[PDB]
Amino acid sequence: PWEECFQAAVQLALRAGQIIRKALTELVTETDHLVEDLIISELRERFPSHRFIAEKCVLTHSPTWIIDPIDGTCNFVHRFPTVAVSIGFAVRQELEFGVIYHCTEERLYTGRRGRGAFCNGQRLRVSGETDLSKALVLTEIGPKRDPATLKLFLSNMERLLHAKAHGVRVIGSSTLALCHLASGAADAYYQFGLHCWDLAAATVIIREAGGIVIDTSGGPLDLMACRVVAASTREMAMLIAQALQT
Amino acid sequence: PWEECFQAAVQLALRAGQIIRKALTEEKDLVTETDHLVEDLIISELRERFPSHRFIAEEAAASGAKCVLTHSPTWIIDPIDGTCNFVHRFPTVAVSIGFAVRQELEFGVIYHCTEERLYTGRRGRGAFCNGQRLRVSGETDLSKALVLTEIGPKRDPATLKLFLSNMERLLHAKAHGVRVIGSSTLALCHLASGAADAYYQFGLHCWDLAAATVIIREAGGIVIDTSGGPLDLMACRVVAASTREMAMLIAQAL
Repeated sequence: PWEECFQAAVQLALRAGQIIRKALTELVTETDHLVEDLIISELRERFPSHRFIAEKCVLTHSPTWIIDPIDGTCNFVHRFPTVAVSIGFAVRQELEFGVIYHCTEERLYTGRRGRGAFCNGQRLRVSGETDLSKALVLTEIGPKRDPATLKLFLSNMERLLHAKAHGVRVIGSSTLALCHLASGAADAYYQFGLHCWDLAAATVIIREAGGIVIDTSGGPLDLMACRVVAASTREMAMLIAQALQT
Repeated sequence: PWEECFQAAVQLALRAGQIIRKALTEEKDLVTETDHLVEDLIISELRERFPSHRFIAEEAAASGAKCVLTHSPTWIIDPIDGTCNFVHRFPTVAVSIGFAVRQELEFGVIYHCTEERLYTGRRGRGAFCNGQRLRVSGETDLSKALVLTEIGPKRDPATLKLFLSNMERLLHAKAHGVRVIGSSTLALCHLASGAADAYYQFGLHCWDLAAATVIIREAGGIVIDTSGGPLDLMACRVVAASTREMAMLIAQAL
């Protein structure tokens, strides 16, 4: 539930980052197995009693690892400079810490329960924006392409865009987009259809940076809902959830 | 019409890059003033070294006359592209300097301030990013294409309605992924290197387009009007892709 685990995640995220950073000098799903294996093996061997969630999202009370070997897979393929590795750790059914490493830009985001968030030694702090017409909002599209999810994506985009959002961004990485929020580079984030291993780690760092993470409904976060609404402030969060729908 | 100017462009792009890089490391506009500083910096030197060259920038050409490019050697400049990103410290902002002669886009220089990426293109001489020959993906299958776009500066019920539509259209076209980064010059430079397959936008100023156009061209890509037609610096819109087919499929997508 602490230190040796965190230290292990930081060194795993960095090693994983290197094999990824290299893979980016060309259907290569082999780099995905390469990372998830070098991680689950190490983590398992060093902590045999721990559980693992990675690519159902059921969180128990025992120490477990939520893991996203490679977030930003479509970016990875087209060599769009935005891919990350995510490692989150939970215990007693609550998020203890998260580690997200931006492979190309070499940025190590890390957060820990009650110890704050940090990107490469610097302390992260959310924007504090409350006004929606002054907000930069980020959002992605699930891996799905069915007319339904697409219908929802454009509608929320439309609704949110109606409420006078200052701007929207789609970068192909929910974990990396969440990190921008933690640091204040963005004011809010929203998505339907994102697996828990993408928001687990990120939530811990956003909470420690002063922001909030809740369900798209407005209620608390539900790691089984495959959804989320994170923002700089509660006023911001609730205003986003309001504008959303379905 | 050549070298001595390209050299000046690179120098300035870098100088401006520094200034906005240093600025980004502070925060409570600061943006409005920096934009002024940078432009003053770039324009006043260029006007001083080449007092007979023409200038097409945001401040200049504020007359309503869009992108009236004569045959004289003229500079198409965008001090800071991504001013909203700059305001929120979102790391995707650039400086773009383009050069036209004989009514033709000669060279372009786009600098990614934070990531220190210097993209350049010179007619008939290729495109580079930090000394690295660039080349477009040559993807022809819209089905497996990364498509980038931006919302114009405007936010009137009209531009928005168009925006959702076009996005819906491209999505119905079964386009792989879509990206929106807050910077058309930078998005375009991505298409120049292959990191993306296509781009499109309605309501974008031509100064954001000049330098990037030279760059995509010297990279094997194609830049055209959204209506399938040849590029038109006055129609404040464009479609760019890795292949002519991709481009055709994009504009076809109405």
